[PDB]
Amino acid sequence: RFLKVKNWETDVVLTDTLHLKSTLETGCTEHICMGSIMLPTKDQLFPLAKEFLDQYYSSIKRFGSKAHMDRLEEVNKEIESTSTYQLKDTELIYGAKHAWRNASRCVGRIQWSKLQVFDARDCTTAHGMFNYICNHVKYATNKGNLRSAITIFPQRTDGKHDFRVWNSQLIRYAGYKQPDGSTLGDPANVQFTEICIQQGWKAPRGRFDVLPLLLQANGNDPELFQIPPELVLEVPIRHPKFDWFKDLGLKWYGLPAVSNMLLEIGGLEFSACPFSGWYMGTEIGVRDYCDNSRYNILEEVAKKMDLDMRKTSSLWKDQALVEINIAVLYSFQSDKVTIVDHHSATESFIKHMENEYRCRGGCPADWVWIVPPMSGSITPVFHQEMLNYRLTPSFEYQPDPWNTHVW
Amino acid sequence: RFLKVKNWETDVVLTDTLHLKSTLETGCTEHICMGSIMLPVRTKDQLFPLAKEFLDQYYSSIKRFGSKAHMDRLEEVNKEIESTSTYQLKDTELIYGAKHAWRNASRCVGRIQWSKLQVFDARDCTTAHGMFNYICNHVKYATNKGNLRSAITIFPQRTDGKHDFRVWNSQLIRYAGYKQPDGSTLGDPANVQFTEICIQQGWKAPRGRFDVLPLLLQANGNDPELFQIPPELVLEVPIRHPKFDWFKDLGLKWYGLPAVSNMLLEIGGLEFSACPFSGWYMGTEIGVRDYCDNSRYNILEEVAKKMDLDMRKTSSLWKDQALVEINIAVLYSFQSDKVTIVDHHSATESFIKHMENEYRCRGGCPADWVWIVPPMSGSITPVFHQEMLNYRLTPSFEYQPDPWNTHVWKG
Ligand code: HEM
Ligand code: HEM
Ligand SMILES: CNCCN(C)c1cc(CCc2cc(C)cc(N)n2)cc(C(F)(F)F)c1
Ligand SMILES: CNCCN(C)c1cc(CCc2cc(C)cc(N)n2)cc(C(F)(F)F)c1
Ligand SMILES: C[C@H](O)[C@H](O)[C@H]1CNc2nc(N)[nH]c(=O)c2N1
Ligand SMILES: C[C@H](O)[C@H](O)[C@H]1CNc2nc(N)[nH]c(=O)c2N1
Ligand SMILES: [Zn+2]
Repeated sequence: RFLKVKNWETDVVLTDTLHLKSTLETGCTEHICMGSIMLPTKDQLFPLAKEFLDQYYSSIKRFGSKAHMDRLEEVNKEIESTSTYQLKDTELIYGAKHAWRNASRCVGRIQWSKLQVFDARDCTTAHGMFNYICNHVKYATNKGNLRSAITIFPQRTDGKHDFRVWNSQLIRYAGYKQPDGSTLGDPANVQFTEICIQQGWKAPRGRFDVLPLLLQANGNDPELFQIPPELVLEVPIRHPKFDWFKDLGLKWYGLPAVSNMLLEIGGLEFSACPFSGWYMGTEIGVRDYCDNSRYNILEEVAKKMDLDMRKTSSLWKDQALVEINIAVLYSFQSDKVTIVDHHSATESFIKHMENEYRCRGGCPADWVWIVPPMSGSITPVFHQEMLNYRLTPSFEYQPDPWNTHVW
Repeated sequence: RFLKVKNWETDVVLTDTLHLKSTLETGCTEHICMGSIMLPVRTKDQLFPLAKEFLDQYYSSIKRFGSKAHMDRLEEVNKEIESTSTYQLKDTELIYGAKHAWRNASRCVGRIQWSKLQVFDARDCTTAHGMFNYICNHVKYATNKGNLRSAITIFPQRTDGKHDFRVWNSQLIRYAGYKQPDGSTLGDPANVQFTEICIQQGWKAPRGRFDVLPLLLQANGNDPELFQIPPELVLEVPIRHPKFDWFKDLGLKWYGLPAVSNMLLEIGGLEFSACPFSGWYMGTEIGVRDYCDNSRYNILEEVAKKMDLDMRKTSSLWKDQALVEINIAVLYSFQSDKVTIVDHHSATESFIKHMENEYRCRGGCPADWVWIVPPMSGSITPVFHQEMLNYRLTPSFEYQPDPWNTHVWKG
């Protein structure tokens, strides 16, 4: 019940004691591993609050203090009376940083303690939400010197007054279905893009149109807003060798900002909690650009390189894949926008893992997600055994709002 | 209970019922996933149900379930167990068993070929010399002058655990590794420990970068003995690159026949501790792992220099760039010499089809994503996008500890 993890490249062995604090379930059993599956009350509430306050008060070296006991007491009385409770600013911030710290699929967690937390719990309207989000975007972007941030909207009450950001990311490109039968723009956002139009957006039907925000406040119907274009930092994609690369017409945005997840702290649920950091190059160049059900540009790039696309064994796809990822990195660096390559990032994560094992007794990690989608085994994380388990506070997936929303 | 897997590229959803027949444990719990962990004397008591399950499967496959032939076989095995404490498999059961272990191997991307396996019954073997002869024949047969054929050779099953047949090599053909006094390694760093044993056992090492290791063979629980595979039986491929003429000058070659020889084959509760098996390589095994792992030949740097890449910042992706050209070279060299090999695109695409077919005809296909996804270019292969379910079925191939750690030396 004390578990070891081995790195098969360095022979370093770490002992995991942290998993014994695990609460939630994995989806795996003694008889079946689901490691590759993408998505596997006042009475309920109090022990959750308690579990959280215990780790909060432990973290500040005041476990079993009067102040600790006083807070447990106060929170308990508030639950019994109000059916919920409110987090102190200090607890809110601790919770957000620790939700990030606990995200087993995140390779960038060495940065976890340096998260700018924006308390947006006083927000009451979609306009308010828009304002808070423009401020987030501007702060995180910081003229290209990106800073990690989260903005936290009011917590769920009865599930009928939910705050939700309908976009999956604050900043994404639209996708439309052409009469051609093909797809224009980002195919992953076809359904969302339609909903924008079904709600009144006038799409300029381009290939790289920054989607508008669809914001839902206090359970009400969601509203449309356009992010000030001057706040959306974008990078034209060129190659340091291939002069022709720029004619491909590619560009991407600098700010990865996940906005559809659910933040859980002390049993309290934050359904609207957009957060952002900075890209690892492969996210854009391997997944966004080369995935078959995304921008899927491998073939066109291959042709421009005049590769032998006759047989798979010429590895023409692999060759182009590398150059495309060279270009992304080169373009962001040239425009001074923060980005990290997959080698630096995974090397960072190995140190973080080391630090966590040493200072916390473990680091929950999902190998399937941590190993980059290119060049896997030449990155050190590939040779690193990882233990995956669920800790709270946490970021959780939640259903898309349209399949839920009672208009 | 039914289970759903989704391919996130095609939205093809499949339904697993086969996991219901799963016996062994995974290492995972409701509270922990051990999916990325590499590695997470039987009595009559446990033996007959295992025998019975196997014979029930076999007779179902041949459409003779509940036949007099089926029932008589069960009773025969029952008697043989309770009288002799074990039992012998018919030739037909051994063949079926071996094919199904391969079929059940959740880490093997090459399973589309599982029904075409040449099974060599070496259960009449008694000595290490006999083992060598069988293994020579396996190599000659499987190699087939470059037109590779899958094969497995099966030596006598375990009895009391004190008379085990074992092949001490991890693979039948592998290069020596020698640790030097300065700390550097000559040849394959993965094989240093085994090379040392061989040398200690009396092997005269040539001490080059690509020395084929001798076989170290243990029969009937006796001390192991050394044998040199006839070099004419060892097919090798000099590695060159289709565009880079300096590549040949790196001095690289590799052997054509991948033959795992340290695993344990379990069939109907019987344990076959010596069961070398062989197929043909997927290109990345050599070009990505064998050549480019930091803990193996580790040639990325030398290749990158000769290519004149910007090696100062990793963000030049010089490592990535060199890796591709190396893997291009391996594929080119093998094809040019007409030695069977498959690229990772071709292999993973075939596996997806195999998998889908397995869900339809069998109710599932246990698969270890972590191992199935190739070590370069992950998401441009279709397996990356495929949800998989991992579970353990018998017959199976199992890990066993290295013999030198358990062997009782006779002297
Ligand atoms: C600052 C630099 C950061 C880097 C380099 C980074 C990198 C990554 C990458 C590559 C993934 C895999 C996601 C995918 O492939 O779609 C991921 C997942 C994730 N990250 Fe991070 N991230 C960063 C910041 C953050 C921050 C600031 C938070 C929260 C405050 C966060 C929380 C998460 C969560 C919850 C996931 C899982 C998302 C999912 O399951 O879809 N990350 N990260
Ligand atoms: C015919 C072409 C074949 C191909 C292309 C192939 C491919 C592979 C690859 C790439 C691996 C991962 C190896 C590694 O990364 O260390 C693997 C694993 C495995 N294969 Fe196959 N294989 C083939 C044939 C076979 C045969 C004939 C058998 C048995 C009869 C077999 C049984 C297994 C087993 C048990 C593993 C797991 C090994 C381990 O866990 O270390 N394969 N296969
Ligand atoms: C269910 N929400 C997650 C799914 N989404 C919308 C998502 C999200 C990302 C970004 C993940 C991420 C998040 C952050 C904060 C930083 C960073 N570098 N990367 C990339 C991508 C992808 F794969 F690049 F397309 C998709
Ligand atoms: C502990 N079990 C054996 C581990 N060994 C010695 C082994 C073996 C292989 C060969 C795997 C394989 C086996 C077969 C039958 C076909 C094929 N294409 N590849 C590759 C590799 C590796 F890792 F790719 F180099 C290692
Ligand atoms: C089916 C499989 O789980 C799916 O393709 C996963 C694999 N690993 C991943 N890893 C990351 N970082 N991001 C992803 O979207 C995925 N997708
Ligand atoms: C720790 C991790 O499980 C280990 O590096 C695994 C990853 N996946 C693999 N996949 C294959 N095919 N072969 C391997 O040796 C490994 N090694
Ligand atoms: Zn698992």
